[PDB]
Formats: sequence, C-alpha cells, structure tokens
Amino acid sequence: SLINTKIKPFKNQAFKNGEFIEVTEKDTEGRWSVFFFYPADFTFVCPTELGDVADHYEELQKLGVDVYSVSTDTHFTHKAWHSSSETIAKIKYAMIGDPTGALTRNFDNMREDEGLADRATFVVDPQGIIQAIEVTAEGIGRDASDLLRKIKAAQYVAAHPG
Amino acid sequence: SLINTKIKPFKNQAFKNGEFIEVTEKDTEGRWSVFFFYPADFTFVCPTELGDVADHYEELQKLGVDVYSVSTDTHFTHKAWHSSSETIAKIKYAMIGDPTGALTRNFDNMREDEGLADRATFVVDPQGIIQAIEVTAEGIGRDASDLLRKIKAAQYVAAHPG
Amino acid sequence: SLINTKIKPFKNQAFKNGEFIEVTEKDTEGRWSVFFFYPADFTFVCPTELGDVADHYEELQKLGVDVYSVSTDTHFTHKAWHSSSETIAKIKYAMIGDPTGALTRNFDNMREDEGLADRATFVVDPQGIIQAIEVTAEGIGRDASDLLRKIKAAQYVAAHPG
Amino acid sequence: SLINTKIKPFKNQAFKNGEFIEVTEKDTEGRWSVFFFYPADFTFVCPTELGDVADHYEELQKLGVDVYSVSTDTHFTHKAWHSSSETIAKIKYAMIGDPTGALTRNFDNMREDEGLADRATFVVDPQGIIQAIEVTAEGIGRDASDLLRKIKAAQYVAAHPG
Amino acid sequence: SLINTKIKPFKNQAFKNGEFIEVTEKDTEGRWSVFFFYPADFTFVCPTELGDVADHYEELQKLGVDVYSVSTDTHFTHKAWHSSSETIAKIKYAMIGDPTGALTRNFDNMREDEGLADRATFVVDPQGIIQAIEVTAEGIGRDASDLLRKIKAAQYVAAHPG
Amino acid sequence: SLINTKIKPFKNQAFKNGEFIEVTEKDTEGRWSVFFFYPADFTFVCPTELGDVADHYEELQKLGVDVYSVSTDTHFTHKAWHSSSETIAKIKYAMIGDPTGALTRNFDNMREDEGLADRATFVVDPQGIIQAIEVTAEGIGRDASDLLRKIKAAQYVAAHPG
Amino acid sequence: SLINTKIKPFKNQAFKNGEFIEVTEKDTEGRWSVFFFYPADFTFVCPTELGDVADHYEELQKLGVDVYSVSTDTHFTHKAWHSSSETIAKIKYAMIGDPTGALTRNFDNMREDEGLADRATFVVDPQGIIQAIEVTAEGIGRDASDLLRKIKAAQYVAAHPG
Amino acid sequence: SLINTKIKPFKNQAFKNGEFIEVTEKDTEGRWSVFFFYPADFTFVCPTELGDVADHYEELQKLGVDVYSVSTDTHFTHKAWHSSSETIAKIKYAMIGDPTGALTRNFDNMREDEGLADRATFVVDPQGIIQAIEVTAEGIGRDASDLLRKIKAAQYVAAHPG
Amino acid sequence: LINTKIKPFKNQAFKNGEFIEVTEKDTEGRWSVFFFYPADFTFVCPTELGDVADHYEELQKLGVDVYSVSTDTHFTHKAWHSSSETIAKIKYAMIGDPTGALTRNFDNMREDEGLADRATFVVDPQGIIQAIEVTAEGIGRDASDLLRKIKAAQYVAAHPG
Amino acid sequence: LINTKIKPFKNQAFKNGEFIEVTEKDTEGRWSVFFFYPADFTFVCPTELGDVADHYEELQKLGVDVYSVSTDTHFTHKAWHSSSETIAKIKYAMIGDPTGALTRNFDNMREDEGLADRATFVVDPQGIIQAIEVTAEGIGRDASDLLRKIKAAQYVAAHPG
Repeated sequence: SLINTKIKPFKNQAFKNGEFIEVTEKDTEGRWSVFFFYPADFTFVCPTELGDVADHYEELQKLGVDVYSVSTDTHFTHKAWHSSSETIAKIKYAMIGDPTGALTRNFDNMREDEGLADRATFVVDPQGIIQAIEVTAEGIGRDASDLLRKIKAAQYVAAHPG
Repeated sequence: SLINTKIKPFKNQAFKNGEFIEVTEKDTEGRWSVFFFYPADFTFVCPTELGDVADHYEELQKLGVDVYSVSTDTHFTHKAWHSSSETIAKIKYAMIGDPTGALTRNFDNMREDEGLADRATFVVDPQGIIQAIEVTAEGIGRDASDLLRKIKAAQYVAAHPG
Repeated sequence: SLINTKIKPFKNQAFKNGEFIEVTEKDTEGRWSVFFFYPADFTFVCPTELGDVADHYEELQKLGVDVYSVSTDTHFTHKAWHSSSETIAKIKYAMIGDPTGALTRNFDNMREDEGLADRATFVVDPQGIIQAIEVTAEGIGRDASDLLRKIKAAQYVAAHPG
Repeated sequence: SLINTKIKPFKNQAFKNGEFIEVTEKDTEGRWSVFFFYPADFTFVCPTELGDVADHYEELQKLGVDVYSVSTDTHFTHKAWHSSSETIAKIKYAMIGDPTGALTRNFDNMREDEGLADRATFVVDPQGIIQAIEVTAEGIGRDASDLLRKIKAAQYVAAHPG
Repeated sequence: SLINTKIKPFKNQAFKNGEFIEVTEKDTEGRWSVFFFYPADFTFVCPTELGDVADHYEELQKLGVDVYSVSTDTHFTHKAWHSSSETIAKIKYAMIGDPTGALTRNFDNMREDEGLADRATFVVDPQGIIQAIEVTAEGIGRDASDLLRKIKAAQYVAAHPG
Repeated sequence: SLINTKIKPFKNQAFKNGEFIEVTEKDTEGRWSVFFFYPADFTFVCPTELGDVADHYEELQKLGVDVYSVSTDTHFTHKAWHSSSETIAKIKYAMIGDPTGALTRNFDNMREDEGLADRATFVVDPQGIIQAIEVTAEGIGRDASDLLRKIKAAQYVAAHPG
Repeated sequence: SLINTKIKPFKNQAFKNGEFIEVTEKDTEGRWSVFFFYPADFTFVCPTELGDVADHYEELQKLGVDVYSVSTDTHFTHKAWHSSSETIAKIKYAMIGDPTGALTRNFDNMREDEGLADRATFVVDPQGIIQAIEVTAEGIGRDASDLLRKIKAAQYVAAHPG
Repeated sequence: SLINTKIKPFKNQAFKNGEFIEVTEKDTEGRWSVFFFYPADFTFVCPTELGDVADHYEELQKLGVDVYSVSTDTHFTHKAWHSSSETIAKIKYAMIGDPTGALTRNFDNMREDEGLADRATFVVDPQGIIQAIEVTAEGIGRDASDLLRKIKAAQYVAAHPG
Repeated sequence: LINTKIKPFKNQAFKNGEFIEVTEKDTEGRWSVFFFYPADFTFVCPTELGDVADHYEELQKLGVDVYSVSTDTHFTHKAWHSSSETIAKIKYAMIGDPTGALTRNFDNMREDEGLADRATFVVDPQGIIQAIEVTAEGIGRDASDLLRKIKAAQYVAAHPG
Repeated sequence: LINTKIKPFKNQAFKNGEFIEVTEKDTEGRWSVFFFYPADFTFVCPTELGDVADHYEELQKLGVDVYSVSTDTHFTHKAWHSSSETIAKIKYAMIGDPTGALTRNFDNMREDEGLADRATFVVDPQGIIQAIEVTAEGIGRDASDLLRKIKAAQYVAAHPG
C-alpha cells in the first residue's frame, strides 16, 4: 500500500491561529507529521474527532509532532468554521485546504464520486516515510489516544532498530 | 464554446432555504434556467454578485425562470453560509454543491488549478440549449439587469423565430 | 472555456476606413482589445450591434481600447458594406475578414454548421489574456454599455490585484 | 482526378432572380449542370467572367443547361452584390452560397489557406458524371464560348457513343 | 483507499485448531470479519499482536466476529508454529496460508520485494464492506483492545444510522 | 485542385523529331510549358488534338513555349506512331513516354483502372506553377486556339500584376 | 517464389489474329497455359523469342497448351506491331496488353522503375498452378524448344505422379 | 526449454548450518551448482529427496558442486524445519527461501495457482549454463545417485568436448 | 511446460519399415515419451537413441509409447534406420518434424540452427507433461531413470494421495 | 526477386570430403548457381543433382560456382555424399540450412514442411539475381539450359548494349 513510502510534493494554503499560511513537503522535512484527513467542514457530524486531536495537541507539540488536518474545503472555509463550532475553535494546528484534491490524491484518499477525502490519518517520520495508516468508514471514530500511542512507538522504533 | 449546445445530465445536492434537495437536469426540462457559477462560499470578497440575483428573484420567478447557483462547495457549506451572511440569506433559489466538480466541468468552467469554478453565468432555454454565456475574472462583476435583459431577449427570440 | 487564457496568434486582412491592413496578435500586445464576432455582412438583420460599438468608440479609444470586429466574410465585403450602410459607415475600428475561419476557431466561436461565427464578444487585456466572454443566440443582443462596464472593471481589477 | 466521377450530395442556399432558393444534388438530376466557381464577391477583379456566362445564359437555357455560380460567400452577399455591380445584375442563374465550403470541397476546389474557392468550372451530365473540368490561376480568364462549345460536344457524344 | 469498498473473492487453505480447512469470501458473507495480516511465522519478533487477539477471541465470538490471521506462509507452516510458540498455541481462530499472495494483494497489502504481507488489520461487515483499516510498520504493535472498540463501534453504526 | 501549385520532379524518355531524349522537371525551369496528355497511341480516335497543337508549334515556339505530349505508351511506341499517322508526323515537339505512370500521377491524371492518362492539358509558367488546367472526356476535342489564347493571357498576367 | 502457387484472377484486352478479345483466368481453367512476358513492343531488339514460340505454337496447341504473350503496351500497339513486323506477324496466339500493370504484378514480374515487365515465362497447369517459372535478365534469352521440353515433362508428371 | 541457457541474477536469504546468509548469482560463478526446488517445508511428505542429496553432499563438494535447495517458504521456516526434522537436520548445504517467488520464476518453476515451486532440479555449470533440467510432478521422485551420475557426465563433457 | 497439456500436432514419421501418421490422438488414451534430438546422420554417437531402444518392448507392455523427434523428415529417418546399426534396433515411431511445429509446441527449438534440443518429455494418459528431462550435449539420459519416472507417474495416477 | 541483390548469410556445408563455411563474400567477386531442393535421403531421384554434377568442372573454368541447398545440416550432406552414388559425383559445395535463413532469403521456403522448394537461382558477379529458374517436382532442370543462361549472363556483363 502507501505504507513505508515517502510522501509526494505538495503546495497548499491553510489556516492556523487566525492567519493564512502556506504548506509544502518542505515543512514536513526533518519533522514528524500527522496528516488528519476528514470529509467536510460545516456538516452535522460531531466535530469530535478533530477535537480529540486538539485536546492532545499540547502533548503532541511536546513530542515534536506537527498536525495538519485536511479536507477538500478551501482554507477560507476552515477559517469561518474555526469561528463557528466551539470545538473547532480549540484547534491550534494548521488546517489545510485541498480544493484541487491533489494532496488528498497523493495519499490515495479521495472518494472520487464525492469530491471529498476519506477519514484517514497518516503518520510521516522525519525522512518522509509513511509509518502508520488508518482509514475508517463514516461513523467509525478514530482514537486520538491510540494515535499518540503509535506516534510514541514509531519514534522508539526509529531509535531502537531491530 | 458551449453556446447553442444542450446541457449534460447531472445530479447534485442543493440547499433551498431550509431543505436539502437533489437537483438534476430532469428538474430543468420545461423551464428556463440560470446557472450562476462562482468561486467559493465564506470568502472575503463581496457576495454582491449572488445577492443581486436574489434582488431580482421576484421578476425572474415571474418570467418562469429558475436559478441554480453553483460552487464546488458542498451543500452543507451553502447552508452554513446562507444563515450566517445577510446577503446570502436573501437567497430563495436553489444553492447547488458540486464537490466532485462534475457539474462545473459539464459547463467547462473549472479552474483545474484551484478546484473552483470561474465567475460564469449560463442561460438555458426549456429545451436545455445554452442561449447565453458570460464569464469574467475576479473583480469584473456580473450585472443582474444585463442578465435579465438577455433572458427577456432570449425568451422573445424564441417566440418569433429569426 | 477560453476565460483566462492567452489568445492564439493570427494574421488576417482588415478594412479600416479606406485602407486594407494586416492585423496580427502582434498588433494587440500592449493594448486592451475587444474582438466583436458576428455572423455576416449584408444580412437582413439589424447592424445595430455593430453600430452601437461605434457609438462608444470615443470612450473606448480614450480607455486605450482597440476594437476588432470579426466575421468569416472577406475584407473586400467589409469595405463594400461599410460604404453602403449608414450604421456600418460609423465604424472607425478595424473590420477583420476571416474567410478561413481560423481566427474564429482560435476563439472557439464557429458554427461549423454554417461557416459563420456566433454572436460573441471578447475582452483581452494587454497580456493577451481573455478577461470576459459573452455569447448570445440570434435575437438576444449584446449591450454596448455592459461591455464598457466590464472593460472598466477589468482595467480596474488589474490595477489593484485581488 | 475528379473527371468522370459522380458529384457528391449537397445542400446549399442560393440567390436567383430576387428570391432565395435552396439547391441540392436532387435538382441536378436528369439535367446538364454547370458549376461555375469563383473566389469572392465584391472584390476589384473585373466581374467579367460571370458576365460572359450571363450573356450566354439564354443560349444555354435553350440547350437545357442549368448554371450555378459558387463562391464561399453567403447567398445574402450574392443578393447585395447582384444589385451593386451592373454586370452581376444581368445574372438570371442561381448564385449558390457555400460558407461551409462543403460544396467547394466536394469538388476538391478549396484554397484551404484562403477560405475561398478556386476559379474552376465543372460540367456535369444528366447522370451526375463530371464531363469537363477547367481551373485557372487568378488572372487567367475562362472563355464562356469555349464552355458552350464543350457543352455541345458533350451532349453530341452522350448521344453518339463510339 | 480500500475503506468502504467490498472485499474480493478468495480461496485459501488455513489451519484452525488442529485441522486444515478452506476459507473463501463466501464464509465471511453474513458475518463480521477481521483479517489480521503479519509478515511471517517463526521470525524473532514477539508474537504479542496475535496473542492479544487470541485473548479476546471469546469477546469477538460472542459478538459474532470471525478472526482470520493471514501471512504468505503455508498452512503447514502455521500448524507447526502453532506448536513451537506457547503464544501461538492460544489461537483458536483460523490461520490462513497465502503462498500465492492473492488474498494479500486483494487487500493491496503486499511488500512486493519481500513477498510478505504488511502488518495490517481489516474490519469487514456482514456485507463484505471494509469499515476499518489499521496498518503499522515493524515494531509498532497493534492493540487488541482498540480493535474491539472499533468493532463494537462499527456494529453500532450499522444498527444506528445517523 | 492543382491550379496554382508547383509541378513535381519527373524523369522520362521521349521521342522528339527522329531522336530519343530525356526530359525532367529541370528542363521546364525557366520556360513556359504545356503538358498535353492523351490516353493512347494507335487507337482509332482522330489524332486531331495533337495535330492542332503541331500546327501552332511555331507560334508557341516564338512565344517561348515548350510542348510535351504525354501518354503511358513508351517512347518506342511514339517513334512508331510518328510514322504511321500523317497527322502525328507533323509533331516537332517532344513526345513523352510514361509507362511507369509517374509523370501522369504527379498531375493526378491517371485512369487507374485502365492505366491510361486522361485528356488533360496543363499550362506551367517558368516557375513551375500550374496556371491553367483543361480536362475533357473522350469525344470532346480540345481547341489549340483556345490554348494559345490562355497562354498569351498567362504570359500577360505574369508581366502585368493587377 | 511463385512456383507451386495458383495464378491470380485477371482481365485484360488482347489482340489475337486480327481482332481484340478479353482474356480472364476463366479462359485458362482446364488448359495448360504459357504466360510469356517481355518488356516492350517496337523496341530495337529482334522478336526472336516471340517468333520461336510462334514457330512451335502448332505443336503447343496439339499438347493443349494455350499461349499468352504479355507486355505493358496496349492491345492497340500489339495490333500495330503485329501488322508491321515479319516475326510478330507469325503470331497466332493472343497478345495481351497490360497497361495497368496488374497482370504483370500478379506474376510479381514488374520492373517498377521502368513500368515494364521483366523477360519471364510461366508454365501454368489446368488447375492454375505455376509449374515452371523461368525468368531471365535483359539479354539472357529464352529457348522455345526448351520450353516445349518442360511442358512435356510437366504434363508427364501430372499423369505419372511420384 | 531452459536447457542450455544462462541462469538469471538473483538475491535470496538462506539458512546454512546454523545461520542466515545471502546468496546471489555471484556465489555460483566459477562453480558447478545444483538448484533443488521442492514445494514446501513441513508438509507431510518425507524429506527423502533432500536427505539423499544430503547423504551425497560430501561427494558433491569433492566434485566442486554447490547445492542450494529452494522453496517459497522463508529462511525462518527453513531454520525451524532444520532444527526439527531428523532428515532435514543432516543438511549442510544452503536452504534458500524464495517468498517473492522470483528465483522460482527465474527457473520458470512456479505452480502459479499454488504459489509453490515444482519438484525440479537444475544442474548449472561454472559459466552459468543449465546442463540438466530434471523436472517431475508430485509423487514422481528424484534419485541422488542418478543426479551424481549426470553431474559427473556433465563435468566430463566439459573436459572432453565432442 | 511442466504440468501443461500437450498441443495438437500432425507429422509424418517412420515405424518398423513403414510410414505412418501420428497425432495427439495416438497419445490420446495412451502414455508417451517424446524424445527430441538434433539431427540424423551426424558424427555424434546415437547412444541415447540406442539406449531407449532396449526398454521398448517393456514400455510397450505398459501401454506406454515412445516417439523420437528431430526436424529431419520421415524419409531421412527411414534412411538412417536402414544404415546405422544402432538406429536399426529402433522399433518405436521416429517422427519427422521439418516445419518445426511439434518441436516448437514443446518449446524445444534452437532457432539459430533449425534443430531441436536434446530433451525428453514424459506425458501421462491425460496428456499432461509430468516427467520432463532435458540435458545439453554429452550429458546422457539414463533409460533407467526415465523408466523409474514413468512407473512413478503411473503409480501416482493409480494411487493418488 | 529478379534483379535484386542477394542477402548476407552464414551456413555450414560440405565440399569434397571436408567441412567449410560459405558466406556472401565467397560469392563476392564470383559468379554463382544456388540450387535448392527439398531433402537429402528421400525416395525421389537425385537426377537434378547428378545432372548439375557433370558440368561442374566446366562451370569452375568459368569462375562460376555451384551451391546446392536444403534445410538438412551439412552433416547429413556428408552422409548422403558417401552413400548415394549419384550424390558422390558432387564436387561443389553442399550447403546446410537448418535454420532456413538462406532458404528464406531467396523466398524459397515451404513453411508447412520446413523444406525448400525446387528452385535454381543464377547470381552474377555483383550479386544480382539474373537467371532464376524454379519448377515443381517432376519438372526437370536442363543442366544445359542453365549453362546457356549463365553464358548469356556473362556475355551481357561483358558486352552491354
């Protein structure tokens, strides 16, 4: 699958704490990154998954992990949504917009018939190698705590080969 | 160009004051239709172009003309925008979501670069034949009156062939 | 569509009050241009659409805008029409002949069925980028004022990007 | 070449004595037809060639020959030209318009780089078989009297095989 | 992705509590299934992941869940391993051999250059639809507890749409 | 058409007043040329057409015009015919044999199913440009007088552009 | 090689003692045939070859062997050559004319760059099978007596197989 | 047949008396090699074949003949099988593991629908040429003594050509 | 080609003084050994061919059959059989394959020489290739190892599992 | 193939007791007769081959050369030459063509039999095919008519026009 492969290049606008930033594969370099994809902003689904992440952001920032949530929504939408849902408001990590689906497709995570990304979370090590993958159907939640457990395990393994 | 061609079939989710509805080309047969494409919801630009159309919904509706505004945003976002923006709130016409970009592409009006539609308006007669096309860049705005003048001309030209 | 694309190179014969001239895309570089396509010369329809443009040549010329009307008629016919019709006589802008239909086809505006161009107008900025497209069927006419409004908007949008 | 081959189908609007008629291969059936192509109406070339034909029309109509002059000009133009040049005014035969070049191309007589027909005259017998062909460069005239001489010879041969 | 897609047909031999049986896609029809893939039998990594799952085999069984561990080893090798390791001896669920690697490739889970399946688990509903995916690199264990949670969650979402 | 196009390279053997020579496109460079094609030597049709041209061979010679009669017969056959017929014996111009049929096909003048050239004459200027074409079916003679007229006319138009 | 292959269908005009006839593969069915190809009529080379065959034609006809000399000249030229040469005059067998070159090509015997057939003789049996395929370059003659020997030899082998 | 062809490059892991090693075509260059393929480790069939080869391995090593038994099982399984079977235990030659199936396919010896190699032995000389390609179906055994005879015979022919 | 079914073929050949035709049908319902070699009448020793000769009466009693094959015609085999004493011992069909079709069916052609490689194929009653044996020049085939494979093949056919 | 230049080739063959290699170069600068036949050792009469034998000393005195060809190997030709009395008279090179390349160069292959058709080709010193003669079985080639064509070909080479 995509496991154990290096992420592909990319150029996306995002929303992070009030300001609009731009992101590329360059920023992922040397760092541990988590790409958290979800289908769409402003739906009626519980914004709970993204909240769990936000709730563990401080703990992740401590581990030296960057988080990018991704939807095929424009970064503009992320802004308006970040100031509507009280859950979303808690988000301090970058909220990437992928209206061209290019980032989503780089990760083979596009629901082609919907123009929306699937619920998938990727863990990329400092070298750009995808080390953990998780995808679920609408409705099956992703545990932010299991995500942490794996980020730690990944790093331990990166340092204790064999 | 698409001038004088029949519209390709489609099926998209829409927001029509309160209710989500499914629109297809089947809904357009028999009526005069107007497809008002635009870049995106929740942008910092002026929702003027869309609001103005609402200002004439009275007349248009009188003229047996329906209005389908289209963006590659999901109908979920349209709803959250409709009831979060003054001008957007005036809209009583169906607000189509085209996250797959298929409707947009049938109208050859996609910024493959951004994943957003361009500022374009289409007049479709009851037979589904495009009678008028209008496309402008960011900044040059569309004029609601000019649109109505055309629709009237279009309706008239139909009455007295050649 | 051709919106936001650069015009393809061309070389056609034209009539400009008295003189026959050769126009190319080289003539359009640096200026704002307007390509006014129409079906044919000597038709029993109303030369109104063309005459009106002349009515605004004053201003347009002020705005540093040139006008190239185009039909798949030869420049010979344009001359015989210019000095045989009142309204046509007001024309001080270059009248292009496109008997090969190449210019028309670069603008994807040909009725392959008839060998005549469709009622379409194009606004091209100094870089050769189409900024506004307008196409209507027989009967629905184009409005000279609306055209000027766009050109002004187009010129302005250029001045203060985004 | 095209000699001795049957003409291909066609549908063209024409101008004949004030009224606009339509022509097809059907009308050529059972009759002797002469397709007289020329480049363009309203030029500065001497309209003399078409005049010679007109001058012998009565004599040809007596022989049971139909004449169709053809230019890639619209039948509309033929009308306005028939009432401008005093020579053209003499024309009693149908003046076909071939703005789609389809008729011109059926006879392999299109100057593709110009969108105009070449100076060619074809003689089609009652069965649709091309029996005489003549093409000349701009400037070399066609003798209407030689055309007659050949139409007669054609018919004599049609009746005196071997 | 493979999320929300239907598992493909397959036919493999497996070892299940002392005996050899055949398993196909038809045995999963109507039940919930877990496809647990690992690289190889008899390696030196701790068989903790497969032990975890054995410990919960009763929970999953009460829940109408079938477990299938999969490696590209033969079923003969599984039978043997089931006797070497005390951990592997707890396993009561079916151990599928996949030497042809077809079942593994169906799940796009093959490390092609090693001919071994990656560490990936798939939760499949009674309709053969993949509702959850989990894949990790060597060293990053998979918790049988998190899998149970996700399974209950999937069973819940299938019986409480909203 | 072939009108106004350049003749192609060719190399054939010919009979010219008692001797055999070679003719190529290089012998036409710088001169006016007439390529007179006929179906076959020794048939029963009257050799009037080739006699006509012989009668005017002096006119054409004074005018700087070369005559080349062409058939798909060999040059040996031409030499012989030049003795059978009294008419053919008048011929002083070159008689080209074209058994390979290449010269004939260059002029797109081959009756493929008979392997004989059609009755066609080509007038070529000193630059190798075809200025006049004449083709007739069997029985319809070609007048050497009309050919002279056209030639003078061509020579005139080349030295009096307008 | 064409040895041992069935001759192909053909239809040519020929000159046989006084008049013109049509020969096809049908005429050869049931008989033994000699197809005698030669380059050209009226050349300067003595018709010894054709004459020797002529001398043995009574014998050949006894053996039930039909003869067809072939060249790319027309039957017209054969007639003229026949009634103008001592040797050719003796010929009482059909002289096929092959100006389209099809028959010559059927026997793959064309000198393409000359448009003339090569000096080749083919013996064809009643079933249409080529049994002797003597071919020689210019200058290397053929012997009628040797031809007769081969025909007798072939006729014998057909009577006494193996 | 692969007889008389050079073996292809490969790189596999193997189990050779106690530890794991890497074997490539390089290791075979300059030596005589026996590639002994078999379906699978731990199956129920007695390892008589592998054991007989083991019995004659001292003799084979005298003759300078290297042995590599191969199966699609991993080297891990070979180790476990080796230290768990009387017969397998005797083996002192390298036991190659071919889970990707590449080596097996190199020798076109794969039972594709089973993912297991067929029972085939290949004798390869110092230059890499296959000199004896014994292959048998399941049940049809192989004799080590006969293998030794062939190797001696092959070694002789290399010393005494022709 | 191991475990595949032989293809259809039609060649001329020789068998004890007379000419016959051999097709897959002759192998249909029978057991067979297709023994390919490069060429009749060469300076190389017909050892292999004489070898297979001796066990022929025995193979025949097993309903088993032998067909030697080369790209020489059947006519040449008849000549060789009545000239080389080793070859004269042959009582099995000597197939001629001048078009190379039979040889290529078994993917056993040296394209650069128009000759078949030294290769033995054991085909069961259902036409499946089981005991295949191919060796380079100078490496001999033990008419004894072949027989062992044939009996093994028959035993497995009769006693699966 | 009339009036075309022969192609390059490399085959093994026999010539008076020993083996040699023949290529187009051997024909380069020489005159040649390529005489194809179906097969050595068949029941058909080697009449044609014995025929060409007799004029060989004569052809040789004309710097002319003869190469008989079949898809049999050179080894088989050596056997046939030392077995058939007719064949024993042969002193010209007997080319072996088991791959069929030489035969196919001259477009003279019976693909369905892997054997060359009965066909004679006369090739001049520049390698151009002039006197080509091909006949079906039973129709003989007159070693006399061939010679006549060879001399005619030499005469024309020496005296154009």
